Amino acid sequence: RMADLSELLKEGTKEAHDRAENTQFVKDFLKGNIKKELFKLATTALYFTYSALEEEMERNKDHPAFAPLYFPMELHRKEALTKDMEYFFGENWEEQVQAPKAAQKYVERIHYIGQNEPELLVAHAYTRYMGDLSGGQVLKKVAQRALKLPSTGEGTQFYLFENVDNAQQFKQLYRARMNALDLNMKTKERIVEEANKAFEYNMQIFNELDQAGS
Amino acid sequence: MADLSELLKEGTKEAHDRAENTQFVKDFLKGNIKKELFKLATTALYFTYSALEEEMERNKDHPAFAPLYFPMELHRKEALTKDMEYFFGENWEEQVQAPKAAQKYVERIHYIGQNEPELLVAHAYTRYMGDLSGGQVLKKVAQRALKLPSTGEGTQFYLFENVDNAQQFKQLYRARMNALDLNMKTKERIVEEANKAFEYNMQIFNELDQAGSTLARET
Ligand code: HEM
Ligand code: HEM
Repeated sequence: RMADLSELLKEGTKEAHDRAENTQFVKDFLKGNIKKELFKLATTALYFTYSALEEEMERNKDHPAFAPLYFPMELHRKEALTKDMEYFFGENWEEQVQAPKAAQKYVERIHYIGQNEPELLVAHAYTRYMGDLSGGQVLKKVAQRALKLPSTGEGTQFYLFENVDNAQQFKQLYRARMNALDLNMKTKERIVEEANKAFEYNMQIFNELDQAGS
Repeated sequence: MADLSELLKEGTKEAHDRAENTQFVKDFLKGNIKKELFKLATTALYFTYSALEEEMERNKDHPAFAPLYFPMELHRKEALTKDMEYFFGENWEEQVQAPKAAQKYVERIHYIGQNEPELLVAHAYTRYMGDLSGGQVLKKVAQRALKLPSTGEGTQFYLFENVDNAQQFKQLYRARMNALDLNMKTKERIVEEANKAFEYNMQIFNELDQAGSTLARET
């Protein structure tokens, strides 16, 4: 069974995941070292890639190689980030935004795959959403304590999946479906290789956010 | 359209242009640097090269990198492992940690070698093709400035005791990179990262500059 797309991807992106857990921006975040301005930008970055990613998934919502993975009800974060961008920046937020150069590359790549290698879109949904379902609960608590944020969710409506009531088993439904997709082994390897690229896109954002400290 | 060996130089223009001009560098070519800082730098080198060297070892048989594998002539690990002996002592391995501006550049080198090997050449050309140019001087320069053995003791990093003529070897290297067959934006990409690689060094330089000041601001 270690031949399932979800199995391949896990073993296939292990090294990249380790780099992510240990990247200085992530460790300094978890310790509560990141202040508000670097949090407002972290969110800003998050917004783009997820808005872009969701518009792109919104595009192939009925594609044979992505159809099931489509889950606007349970996953999409744009409605959440938006409310979060409203809390920190305010309704005016829109007329202020500016993405980390890396976030830009990230998005452009989310668009390329958007019409060129569509059978690899799952690599971007996987990397981002699945991670979100694994430790979002913890990140929410760290963010609230360091920035003195309300427990009622203000500013963090992003780290919470209102429509998902059980992350653990939820991701299983996702793995069961990722594997169900009609895919040849040749492409899967391209998917795994694409998930790894995706982590690096996040690695680059994490890298740019750190320097932002100075 | 053209040889990759020139697209890099022409392409990274601003990189090696915004490189000969970095406080840490100007403060180096001459002789004003504080031993304990030179030790920070050497540490950065150890972790950067250990990573870059493993990735090339991994991609040695990769058609997109094989022609640029020169372990016995270009590698610096063994050497650096020694230039860290003289400075940090013996059991320094368990004490010294990879500085942050270096850990970034590092984590990246493991990505490339593992996921985008056709770009490993960019990092190789960024450091090695660089080390070979004007290395001997650096040793001596740091020796007299830090009261170190002229011979090179403690800094065998700047000396490749396995390469005869430097200009001849590098000219050799350029011909090897050009023989590589790839796409077009592939060269553009390779160059993009050589610049990306430079910045990585930049972050590492002043990261030391400010670190050396935090060593001066105290007195
Ligand atoms: C300190 C930081 C992080 C920690 C401690 C962490 C921890 C974990 C843990 C324990 C799991 C395993 C859950 C399971 O398999 O059921 C997981 C899964 C996941 N994480 Fe992370 N993670 C971190 C950062 C990230 C980042 C930065 C990304 C990518 C941007 C990421 C992407 C994922 C993905 C895709 C999964 C699902 C793997 C799978 O089940 O196939 N994680 N993470
Ligand atoms: C310490 C200050 C520096 C000085 C004075 C300096 C000087 C030079 C000189 C004169 C050359 C010879 C040109 C040739 O190869 O024909 C050269 C080449 C080179 N240097 Fe620098 N350099 C410096 C810093 C750097 C830095 C920070 C890097 C970046 C890692 C670097 C990377 C290179 C590379 C890649 C080459 C090969 C160029 C070629 O293709 O010919 N150098 N450098």
